[PDB]
Amino acid sequence: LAAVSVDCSEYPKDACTLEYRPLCGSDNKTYGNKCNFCNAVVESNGTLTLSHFGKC
Repeated sequence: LAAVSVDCSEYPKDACTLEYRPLCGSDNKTYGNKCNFCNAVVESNGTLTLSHFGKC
């Protein structure tokens, strides 16, 4: 059932990516890059999980 996830076990990071990669968290949280998402994960005590890739 779409069991994937991006690396976010090194945040918060003092940088970001220029590339564009839309993600969709389990909370229906759509992000632009794994950078923003990662920040969301760490921000969410690292409880936030990636539901899938690309815009929700």
